[PDB]
Amino acid sequence: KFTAQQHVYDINGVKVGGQPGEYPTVLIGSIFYRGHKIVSDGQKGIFDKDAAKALLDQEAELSAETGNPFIIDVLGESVEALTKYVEFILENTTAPFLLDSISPDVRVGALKNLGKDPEIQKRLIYNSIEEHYTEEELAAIKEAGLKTAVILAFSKKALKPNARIDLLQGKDDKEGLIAAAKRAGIEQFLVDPGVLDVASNSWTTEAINVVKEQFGYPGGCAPSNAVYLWKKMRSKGTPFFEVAGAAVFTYPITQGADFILYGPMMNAPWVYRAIATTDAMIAYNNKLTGVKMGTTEHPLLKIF
Amino acid sequence: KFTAQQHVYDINGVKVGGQPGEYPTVLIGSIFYRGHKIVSDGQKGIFDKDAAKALLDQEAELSAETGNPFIIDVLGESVEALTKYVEFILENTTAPFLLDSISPDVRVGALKNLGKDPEIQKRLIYNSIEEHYTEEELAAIKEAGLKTAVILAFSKKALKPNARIDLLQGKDDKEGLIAAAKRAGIEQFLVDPGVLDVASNSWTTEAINVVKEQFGYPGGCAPSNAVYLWKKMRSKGTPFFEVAGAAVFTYPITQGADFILYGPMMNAPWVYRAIATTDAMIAYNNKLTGVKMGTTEHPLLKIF
Repeated sequence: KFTAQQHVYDINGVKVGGQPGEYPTVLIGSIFYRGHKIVSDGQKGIFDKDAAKALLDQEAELSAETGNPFIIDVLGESVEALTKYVEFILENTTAPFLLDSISPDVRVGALKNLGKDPEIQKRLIYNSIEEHYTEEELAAIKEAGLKTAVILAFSKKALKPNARIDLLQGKDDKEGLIAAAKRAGIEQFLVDPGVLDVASNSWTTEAINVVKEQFGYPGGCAPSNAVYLWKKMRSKGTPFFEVAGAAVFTYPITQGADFILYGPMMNAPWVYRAIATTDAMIAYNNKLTGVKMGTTEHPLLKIF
Repeated sequence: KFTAQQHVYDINGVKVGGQPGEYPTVLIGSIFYRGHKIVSDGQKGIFDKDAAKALLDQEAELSAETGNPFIIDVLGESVEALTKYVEFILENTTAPFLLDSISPDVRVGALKNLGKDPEIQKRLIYNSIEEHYTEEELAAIKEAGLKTAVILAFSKKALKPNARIDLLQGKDDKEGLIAAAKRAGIEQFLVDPGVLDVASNSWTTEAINVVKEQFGYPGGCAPSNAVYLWKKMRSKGTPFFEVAGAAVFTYPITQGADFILYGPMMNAPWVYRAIATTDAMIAYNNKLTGVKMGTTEHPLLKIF
């Protein structure tokens, strides 16, 4: 049980945050990522709309089965592509989504195309406010009127948990990522300390714990890239890769994390089954921790 | 970290116990369980010696790969069968093993046959000293000269974690399970607070934390029965059963448990890979806490 009063955000119906066992883990699947084979042209954003819709429908079905809510991680390598992906996701699901690119220019360009739209303001989460933020980026976010952002403490200048908290809260001549987000008009902070590698997921989790202990902001992480780069375990195939990934993805949840970016949406069928299991065991503990479930839509009441 | 100095037992080379991240999880796989296809007659103990050897060799190979030590859970439905099983296990592996049965009289009868053999004293762990222990059971343990036992610190009328203090130490006119074990000459106590169903695994792990925090006895549990009665998951097949099992089996390790009885040995290939992943992340946290690894044979140093 965390020291600080926890912030619980309602992002277009999706509850995220709170004390362990209060709300089920929010699961965030990636679509149109680099090498996603349903995309025929990643520069123009041409993709199989039926295959994309099938992934979105599968997410809704799995969510209804376990009670784990979902936010879609929408990735793009170009302004043209990411704009079209966001348009598709707006029309083909009711779920919130991350506006995601490794390129800040792509995120900013795509956000500019979407203008001032109350549906964008309710559903679009900026991924992310990170160390390389510019005033142009913060101005673009404020102009769009966004209220929720992922705050990413992934930095190879900030390896240890307390160094990642320094990046978040600020230190010396740096305002920090939370202060930067607030200047852009962000009022809701989904804190992702970043995952450097599989073993250091415990450090990521320690950073999540400090965030919930001190600030009460929802904490999560994105360990998929780290798991996929684990050649030794990936080499073993099914089901050895999936159980290893499950151990990595569930670990932060066992230590009280609120959300997981689990990687490609195609992995949702086994990810939901593992995360729902961990959620059910955590919620069963609620009497011992003094926590009350905030919803009846919870794995503990659904998966057995 | 736990306040009490942690008991670390050396059972024929297998280290069990210690502070979180100090020693890898000890994995206890079941053989000759009810319905095990390598047994054709559970009353006479007619079993596939080639298949039994292959499972033991697989366990040795997986242990060598990850660094997770193993103890064999040897189950029998008759005195004749369990005696033959133990004779086979003594000859065909070097691992310690649990003398295990649903029926106390099967365990008692098996000990009479095996006798006060120095190898039995060093490798046989009694499973288990439980609420309903009899004087003839304690006499059989003492006459066999056993030194290590599983203490099933479970009462179907003491479900709160704190109540394990009462079960172990005793209360009112009831002798504690530790006192009972010590009367039978037991010097080393592996505490299993017991598992009712998958969800209650969180109460089992809270009980393990209480025992380690206050007494420092190695703590573990046996969640396999609860998972195998989860027909909604088991009938889904691969990889859904494996990742669900992985979530259940890894959870106690994430809260500082020392051993897991993971059920049928046939599951060892995916259990070792999942548990080793959790062990690695926990040990990497040692770099922040200053807890030192008690061995270089650890998943953190092996699986990447």
